Amino acid sequence: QSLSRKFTEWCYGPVRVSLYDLASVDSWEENSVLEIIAFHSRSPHRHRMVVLEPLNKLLQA
Amino acid sequence: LEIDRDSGNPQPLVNAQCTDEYYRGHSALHIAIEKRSLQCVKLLVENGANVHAKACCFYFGELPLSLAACTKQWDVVNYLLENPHPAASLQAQDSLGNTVLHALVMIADNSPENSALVVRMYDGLLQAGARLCPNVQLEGIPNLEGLTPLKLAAKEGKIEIFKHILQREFSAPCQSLSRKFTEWCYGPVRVSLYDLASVDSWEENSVLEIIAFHSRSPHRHRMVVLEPLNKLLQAKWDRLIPRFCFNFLCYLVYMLIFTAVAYHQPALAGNSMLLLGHILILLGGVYLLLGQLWYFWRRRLFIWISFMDSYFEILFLLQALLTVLSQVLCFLAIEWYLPLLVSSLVLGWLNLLYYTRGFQHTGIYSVMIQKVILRDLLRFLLVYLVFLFGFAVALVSLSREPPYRSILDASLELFKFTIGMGELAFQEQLRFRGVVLLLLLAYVLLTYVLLLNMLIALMSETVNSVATDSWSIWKLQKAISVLEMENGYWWCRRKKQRAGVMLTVGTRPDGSPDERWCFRVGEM
Amino acid sequence: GWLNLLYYTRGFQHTGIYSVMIQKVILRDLLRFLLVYLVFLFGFAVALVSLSREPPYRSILDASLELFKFTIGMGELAFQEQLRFRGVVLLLLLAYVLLTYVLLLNMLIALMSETV
Repeated sequence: QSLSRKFTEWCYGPVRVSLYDLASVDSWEENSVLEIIAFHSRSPHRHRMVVLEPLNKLLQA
Repeated sequence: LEIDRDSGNPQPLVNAQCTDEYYRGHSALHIAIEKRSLQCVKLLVENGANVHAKACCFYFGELPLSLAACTKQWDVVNYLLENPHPAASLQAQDSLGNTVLHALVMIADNSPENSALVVRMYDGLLQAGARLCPNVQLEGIPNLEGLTPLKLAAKEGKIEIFKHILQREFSAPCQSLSRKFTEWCYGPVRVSLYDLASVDSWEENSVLEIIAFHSRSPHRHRMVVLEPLNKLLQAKWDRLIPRFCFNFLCYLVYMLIFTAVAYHQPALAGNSMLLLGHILILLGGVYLLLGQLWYFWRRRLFIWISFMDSYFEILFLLQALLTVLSQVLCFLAIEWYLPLLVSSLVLGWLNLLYYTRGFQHTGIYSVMIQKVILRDLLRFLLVYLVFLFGFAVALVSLSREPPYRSILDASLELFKFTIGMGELAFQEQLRFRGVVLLLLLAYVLLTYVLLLNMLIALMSETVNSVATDSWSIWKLQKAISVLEMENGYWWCRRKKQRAGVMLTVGTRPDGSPDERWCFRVGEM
Repeated sequence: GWLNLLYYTRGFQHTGIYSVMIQKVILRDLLRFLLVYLVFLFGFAVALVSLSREPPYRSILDASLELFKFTIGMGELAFQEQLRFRGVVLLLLLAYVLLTYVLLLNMLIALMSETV
């Protein structure tokens, strides 16, 4: 099931210093998850979704 | 392991140092602990692996013992205690100087789950070393900046464990030699004695003296709310008032004088008392400016993020300097003096309301308000200003061919719409009248929606309310004052204030330690 | 006497409740407020009078009025180079305006929170 990879890994930490797989989220290649949610997405409330961690880390960066 | 052992190598593979910036010099031993493997760790030790190291991370663990603590495993710490045979002396400190305890406190978080376990292990390690050392000072070892682990708690803005470390219960077997900072006697319900040691408020820099100034803080407003503090505080206050209200009164008098000196000042009793007036002003002025000056000195020019609490200090200073400057240019007979003077006046009074700090309890809300409200109002005022400026140049430009002309003037005619003395009159005079009036109408609408926005905004801010957090905000607001009036005037009205504050002598000769010196609480 | 009358609301209507609870907290807070307002306005009064001390904007009471009318919004704020320190005078009363504003705001929210 780690071939599916679950979009996660971990190493070199007492508490979970983790690696994330930015694949369809890669923000350049074609239209990213970000690029979707940003514009194309219709939404009752999109304001929530960018609050997700693997995003806002990237974003702030 | 037996293989590397058999190699008889100069440095076994445990002497390996992990690379910098992530875990610097971190042992495979440290890695083992990180992996939470008891057995193989016990073996590494049995392999002759060593304690003293540098691991860097964000869990500093320079004493692997401390690493274990961070991982929250007793078995392993007791294993250090036993294994191989020796222990890791807690008395040992790291490059930061931070002892294991200090470390615990460092990592001590808000999260009351994690916080709780940390407490458990903290007291546990306390009694451990106290049962094993058994006699030496486990606490009181200066950190990098010299700090008791408690002091360290303060500066680091630690909270829950501060509560714990403050109010403790140890007692048996010898754990009452640690004393847990508590006792009890002569009550149906717990009439208790407290040990004010590093909290003593005079000796060196007390826990109070730390939290007051030196402490950086997300929120310090909480910490003074702790019982063994605020009892002391309130006491000190009761103790301290008459001097306070006196000082107040003096100030007030001074203002009266200042005022009269201004008002009865002509376009230039009698000339005698006139010169008296000016001189008296000069005396007050020099006094204050001195006072507040060495106040800053005493702060070593400490970077004031305390602005929120400290603005009054500044206002005094600024006032003072303006006053004396005024009289300077009085004697020198400079053109502009009375403007500076009266500025110092108006400001002076406005400064007064400082002494509300003590008298009334709605002062609390006045301040909490003062904080958030001033922040939000600044943010607001900038934008207001800017676009009004835009409209200013607009109107002036269209007017540029009676006179509605002067930019400043135009901006006034436009400002008076926000205090509602404004105009809005239409006249075909201008010949683009249509657009001009249309424009300022846009202005009106716009500044309105703006004020509305602000009003609601800050309204929401206090809608979400921590309530008695404000109460506490007031409490410490008062505390700073008390700690300041703690010592005299190095404006040298009275330069030396005594260290005359102190605590009751302790009644406790438990075991080999024969005494303490402490404080009294009650009931509950 | 008339102002006394509304006592007999005590009985008739049930929103009298909120009128009173209000009456309690609101009066307390408003007093606390009114003192401070008063005091610093007084400060500004002597300021303006002093700078005016060389038509007549002179009488202290009068000056304080011309300054009070800014809180019910009939106030002035007019600039004139007449005074010759005009710059600072107007600058000053402007400070006044700003200040009394932030004050009322403070109060408004304060008691608002109280009933929140």
